[PDB]
Amino acid sequence: GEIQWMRPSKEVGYPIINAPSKTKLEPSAFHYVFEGVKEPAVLTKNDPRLKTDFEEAIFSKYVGNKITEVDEYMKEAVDHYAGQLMSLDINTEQMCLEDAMYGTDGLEALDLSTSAGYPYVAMGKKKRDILNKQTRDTKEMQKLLDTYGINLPLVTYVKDELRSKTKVEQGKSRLIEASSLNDSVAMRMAFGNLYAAFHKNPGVITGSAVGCDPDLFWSKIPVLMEEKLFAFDYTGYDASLSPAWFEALKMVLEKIGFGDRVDYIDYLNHSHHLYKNKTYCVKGGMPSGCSGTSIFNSMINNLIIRTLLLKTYKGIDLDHLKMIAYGDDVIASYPHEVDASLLAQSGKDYGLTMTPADKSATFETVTWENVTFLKRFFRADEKYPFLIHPVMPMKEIHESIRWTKDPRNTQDHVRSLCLLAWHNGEEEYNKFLAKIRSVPIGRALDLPEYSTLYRRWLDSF
RNA sequence: CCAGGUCUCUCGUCCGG
RNA sequence: GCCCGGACGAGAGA
Ligand SMILES: [Zn+2]
Repeated sequence: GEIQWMRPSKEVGYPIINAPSKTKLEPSAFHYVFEGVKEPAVLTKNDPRLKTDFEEAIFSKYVGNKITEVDEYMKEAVDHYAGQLMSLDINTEQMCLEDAMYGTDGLEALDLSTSAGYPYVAMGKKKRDILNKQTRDTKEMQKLLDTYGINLPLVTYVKDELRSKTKVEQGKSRLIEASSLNDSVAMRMAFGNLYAAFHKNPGVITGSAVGCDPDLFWSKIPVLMEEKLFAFDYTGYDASLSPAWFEALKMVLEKIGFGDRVDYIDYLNHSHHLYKNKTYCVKGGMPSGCSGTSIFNSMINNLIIRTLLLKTYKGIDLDHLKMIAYGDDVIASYPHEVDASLLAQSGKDYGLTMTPADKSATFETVTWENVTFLKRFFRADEKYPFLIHPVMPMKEIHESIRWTKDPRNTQDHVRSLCLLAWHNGEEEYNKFLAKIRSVPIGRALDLPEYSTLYRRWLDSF
């Protein structure tokens, strides 16, 4: 992606939208019980912690575009992935306005608790004003579509979230692009049946994990994988996606029968944004805050990996690639070992910056022991070897527990961390509780015991 | 007094069949 | 007891 121009939106007709400047994150009752290095991200330029210019930092992600042409390997990747999706029999029809707004089998309603975006946000208009889940009233929405159309500008906000130390000093705050309610609805009418088919079929056919529940899905994954794992990280995945990758995406869409809506992807490519007193325009790339980005990113990952294997290994048989992506995250396999250092090499030629998995300094063999997906490791149950624990390391959980956005949520927050934590084993878990229970508020909390959780997990199969 | 996207999963609360 | 569903809130993950 690349910025094409900035300029006081006042000089191009667009309103000024100002985001809050204060973090909602505050130290927990557990802030000193557990160790941690993360702190709330920089939300403004006038932030003390900064050791470099903010706006330079937060926009520096738009690294340019290597390719624009879909070459022979990408094309073969497209044909192969599309053929896979074809086996699912994806309903290619538009989704009616009512289901695109209110949800259907495999697709959740629009989120009524979030912003309606432009221009409703300058009009003080809210999703709740327009939508009614009880009546599923489409009349008002239809009128707003008629009135304001689609392809509206996105509103840029900095994400209020925890960030490591260097990322706070370095101003590496992440940006949110608030999609318009009109565009979310139009995207869902166009692609809802695609979204639903993905959500209903996490696994190696979709090559997507959207819709999976790790506690159960972790047991299916090793069985789905071929003998030899491989994996790697991308640096700035979304930003490094060149136009060629979207064309390839539109090609997959045409092939599976959505050919008549591929213009939507184009719109996703040339986007206008409002940040405070300014307005910019980006050509290339796909705003994280648009409908479907999670699916599209995962689909592109599938293309990317097929492409690199074709380029790197002559005569590789894609039918024996088994991979599952969640956006840019991925666990992949092949009956014979594939070298991620060699894949990362070929990736350069497509504008992809690939590095060893899990921030390793070097590319090393990926094994069931070091492999991670969705931040969780894979560990067979001691008692029942076929049942696999998604193991999230405690470090992450300790970071989370040290902060709250509203202490009235402490119980739910800590309970939820517990459901993540216990997979580390009874000993690590019981220590977690002891530490929680080492302060009075922790002793007022109702927390599940290991054996209750373990039994619940066994029973869930 | 509010403000801050798209999704998935899960848990909790409340309410139902 | 066990299923199935809804509304709202939260957490994590991408
Ligand atoms: Zn433009």
